[PDB]
Amino acid sequence: GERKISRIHLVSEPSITHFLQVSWEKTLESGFVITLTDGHSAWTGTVSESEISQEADDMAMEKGKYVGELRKALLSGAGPADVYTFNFSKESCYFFFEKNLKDVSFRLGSFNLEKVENPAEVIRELICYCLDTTAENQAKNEHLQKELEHEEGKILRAQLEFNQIKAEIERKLAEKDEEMEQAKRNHLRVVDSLQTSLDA
Amino acid sequence: GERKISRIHLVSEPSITHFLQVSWEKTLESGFVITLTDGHSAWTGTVSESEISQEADDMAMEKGKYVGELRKALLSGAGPADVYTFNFSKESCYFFFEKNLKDVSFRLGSFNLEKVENPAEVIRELICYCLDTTAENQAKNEHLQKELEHEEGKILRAQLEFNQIKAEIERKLAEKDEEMEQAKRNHLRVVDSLQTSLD
Repeated sequence: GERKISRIHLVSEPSITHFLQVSWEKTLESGFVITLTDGHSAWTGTVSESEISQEADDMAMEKGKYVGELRKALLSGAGPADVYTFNFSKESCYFFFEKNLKDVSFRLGSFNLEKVENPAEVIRELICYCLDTTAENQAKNEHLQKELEHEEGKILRAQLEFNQIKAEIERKLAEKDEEMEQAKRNHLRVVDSLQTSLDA
Repeated sequence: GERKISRIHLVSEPSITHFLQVSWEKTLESGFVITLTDGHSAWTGTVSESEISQEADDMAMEKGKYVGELRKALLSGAGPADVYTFNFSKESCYFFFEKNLKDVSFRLGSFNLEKVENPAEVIRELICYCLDTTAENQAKNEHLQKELEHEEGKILRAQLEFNQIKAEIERKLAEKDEEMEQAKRNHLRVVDSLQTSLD
């Protein structure tokens, strides 16, 4: 499975940072879990393939493009001119969000979150995922850095060796010219003998 | 400012993962802030250099080695067989940790932590820092993959260009051979012309 954790600011509580965790399998379009935490409580709702189709329809937007909009608002892919506002009432537990443009905002989704009974568990799992991902990446990055240095060396030595082989082969060019010069000189000797005989 | 967030399990609650957040500047030896959280409550204390020195002194341990054990236990660098356990009372807020060996334990250090009155703010700050760290490491992974790709390309390029340069020099070498040959034929004509011009 996959996830994305984002920092958002809620309209009703812009004072502070809420964390949004969206997890799914293979594609967002086949449904996803969305979790919201303020570091003390957490709210979780699932969103089904049907509910995504339904919101795409209730909006007169093509399903593909709409899923794109969800990727940009809830995950990544958001260009820098993309601005979203996020709303969540801790009373009704309705979560909705909008895309701000050059004219007005238009809503993109309305999901129902349910307050979870053990927030601390959810928060702990989130943090463990961050630390695990960080440790794996650090390990892979140190290894890649070993691969870079080794390649840097392989390059220097291969170049050295290539230039020695080239310097060796290009000498046989000089040797060929010296041979041809000696053969020419010898030919002139031969002809000279025959012509000295012929001029008498 | 430097930070380190580790996962630990308290002997008091083995089922639950707790987070030790240690923050300091330059070295632990100059003191540090330590924070413990279970994702709901948070407890914080500060340790001064004096307290660190006093700890090493009371243990009859050489200062630098004591600081090394603090690094192993609270941060990173713990060898494959180094075992540290952590004990914390939520009622008393007394926190200590021991080094465990085959056949003997010994206490390494104790702090009196104090329950913070807004844990959710501390936990949010901590999560923000982990999200930053993760995104930075992921970005560095992408960059490093691209840079390796590029260097491998350089190696391949040099090899294939060398191959082609070598084949070229060896076409020059055979060029000079066709030249040698037709010179031979000319030489034969000139000599046979003179030789019949004799007879």
